Amino acid sequence: MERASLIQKAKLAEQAERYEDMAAFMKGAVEKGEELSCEERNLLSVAYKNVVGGQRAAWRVLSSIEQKSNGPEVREYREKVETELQGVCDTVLGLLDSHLIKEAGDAESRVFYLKMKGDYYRYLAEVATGDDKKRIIDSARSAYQEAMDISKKEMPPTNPIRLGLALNFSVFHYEIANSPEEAISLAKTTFDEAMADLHTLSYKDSTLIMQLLRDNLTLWTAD
Amino acid sequence: ERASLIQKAKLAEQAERYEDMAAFMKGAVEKGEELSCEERNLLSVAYKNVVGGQRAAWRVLSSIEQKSNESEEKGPEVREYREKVETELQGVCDTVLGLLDSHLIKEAGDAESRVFYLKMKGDYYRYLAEVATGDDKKRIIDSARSAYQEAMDISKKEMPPTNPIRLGLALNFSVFHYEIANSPEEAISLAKTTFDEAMADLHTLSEDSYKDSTLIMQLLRDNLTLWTA
Repeated sequence: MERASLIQKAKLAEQAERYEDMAAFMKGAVEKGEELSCEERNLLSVAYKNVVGGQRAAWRVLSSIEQKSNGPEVREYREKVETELQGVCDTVLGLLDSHLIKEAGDAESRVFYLKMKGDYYRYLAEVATGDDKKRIIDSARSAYQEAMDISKKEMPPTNPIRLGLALNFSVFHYEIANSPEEAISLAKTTFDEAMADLHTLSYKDSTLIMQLLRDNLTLWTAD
Repeated sequence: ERASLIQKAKLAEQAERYEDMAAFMKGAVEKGEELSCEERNLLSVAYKNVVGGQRAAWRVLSSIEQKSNESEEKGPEVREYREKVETELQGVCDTVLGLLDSHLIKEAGDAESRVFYLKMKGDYYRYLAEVATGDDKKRIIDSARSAYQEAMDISKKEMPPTNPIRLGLALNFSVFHYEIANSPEEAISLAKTTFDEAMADLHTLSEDSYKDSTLIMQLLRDNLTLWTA
């Protein structure tokens, strides 16, 4: 297909909740070498976000049913799923590295993709062992921090993508870097700063995200 | 080791990996040894899900594509993707129908299993019908009907009217009558008849039996109500 038939099919796949098909088309569209529009950028994220999501919950369940045990079929199936999963993260990371991350000028685009690279290194960190864990945590952090730097420098505290970044970086703090106080701090600040500037917005976008921030706040700053 | 396959199928269930689960179960069954009651369900559940979500995709695309009746026309894209999903669904169904023919359907032994697998054959033809152009469609609808009818005959003779398998069969068969076969009277008659004969025998069922029978009965009466309004 040409670059436009992939992109509407991906949109059809989305409607159909055929999320791996969606990812397949989105990967193909990106490999036609041309910059992604803003909504196309969101199709790519949604595609892989959903594929990996199912793999992560599968892995989470299989790991639960393993740490107790305390036969081999469990470890094996966990390993099959880990491998599929990493397979998928490596594929997004390769796609980010080779076509997306900086054939860019926009503060938004550079931040979107870096947020994504933070995200998919983070998924890999959850599954990692212990140097190539330390190593991918480091990478995720670097990806997120650099997106954080740019977005502070160049975007408003209500920008939906900047909020998504803070949201996720604060989840990384809490869940990956065992840094609860950094996570609660980052979530609080981000909420408060976005709240302060809400009146200026055409914004259910920012608002939706603000809620997930608070939700996390509630869960974390709590017994 | 089928022991391993069955094990990973149960693992795949918990983790909601239904392709996998259905693959483990396709394996197990291909070892040639019969399938216990629980393993019957793992097979059923595994494929129920792969198909069901494939059905859902197809319905979404069939709807988009079926209008497209002229804000249009991103036409080529839509039709081809529906057809891709189609062949894919059709392959799963055939795989299930294959398993049934090439291993699972038998003369033997147990009556609950024979009815179960012939009920499954009918369900999976039925899924194929929902998607079919025909005749070839009047053709697959027949095959659904024949399978269901072979299960019906067996359960009527070899099972009591309250049986959860016999009831689920009657239930599905009656839905197939109304939804697919354009035989709403057959559907109603069968659903009422099934429900009443269960009801009249419910009294002879021990404490630890009826919650299952009665739950399907509630689904039979529901449909009856809906098919009268």
